[PDB]
Amino acid sequence: MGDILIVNAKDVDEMLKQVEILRRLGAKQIAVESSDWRILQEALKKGGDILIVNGGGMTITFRGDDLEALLKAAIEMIKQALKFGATITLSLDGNDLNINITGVPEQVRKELAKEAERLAKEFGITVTRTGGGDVDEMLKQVEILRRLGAKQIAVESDDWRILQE
Amino acid sequence: MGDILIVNAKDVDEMLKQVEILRRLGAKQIAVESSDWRILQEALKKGGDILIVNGGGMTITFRGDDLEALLKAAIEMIKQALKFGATITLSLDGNDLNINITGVPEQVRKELAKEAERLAKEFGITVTRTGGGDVDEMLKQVEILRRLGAKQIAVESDDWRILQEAL
Ligand SMILES: [Ca+2]
Repeated sequence: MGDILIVNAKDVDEMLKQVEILRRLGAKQIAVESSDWRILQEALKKGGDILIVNGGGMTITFRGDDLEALLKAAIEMIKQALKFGATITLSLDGNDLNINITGVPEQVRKELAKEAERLAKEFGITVTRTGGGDVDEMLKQVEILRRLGAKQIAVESDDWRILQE
Repeated sequence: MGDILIVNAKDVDEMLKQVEILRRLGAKQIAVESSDWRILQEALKKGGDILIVNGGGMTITFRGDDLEALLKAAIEMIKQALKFGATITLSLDGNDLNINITGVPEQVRKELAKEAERLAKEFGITVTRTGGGDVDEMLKQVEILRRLGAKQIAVESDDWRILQEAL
């Protein structure tokens, strides 16, 4: 119970179902959090009171057809990231193994980014990471939500010291 | 740049630093999110406008002295959790290896919990559930936040089909 109920969903249909359950129970302030801009745009059109943007950390994505190679490189990334005190968030989306690193300064996210490149070609997979270009993309997608008529938008980050830059 | 800025921190000092940076940049609505109740209580005393409770999924914690045994138990938990489509969040805090599992229904959180118990025996470490599946404890900690003077509280979950009992 609380003043604001936040639905965290990576599936757009499951997001709608939980918003309907909370709205039918009388919840006045339902928020929807997702790293998927389409889920946030769908929550705006279907009943979301607040839209929460996930703009924290750095996401490393290993891609490959051999699952015993994506995990092999992900485990070494986890072991080294935990040794720096980072928080690691993993999900497997098709052939994409997404790894989000939070809780470490920008100097350590680059160390892990350079190790991810070394782990990619060492196991024959591909690596991609997020950068400053995603910040510009974030402000643009936020303005697309404002122009679609979003009244309350929240932006979440683990490090507002670098994000202000 | 949005109406609400949310500080997600697991370190109390880093939380205070980022709230101070945003307040001096003119942010009118600063929120603080943490799975640590003390960080939420410290953000309330700092002047946080919104406290976000993490009430989603299930948190299992491996404890032990051999780090390459907390890891290997965590690695096997990741392998099976990914086979269910789950999102896995890990952090290493002292001798505690915290594993949070979201995006899966109640029957899968139970099965992974029983596998964590089976993996703790195979590697000689201890596993406990340090979060999730205890709505009364969550509600009581929320009521401690109101009585300390929290005027805006947010509760976050990936599974309101089960958490609707809190309402
Ligand atoms: Ca959140």
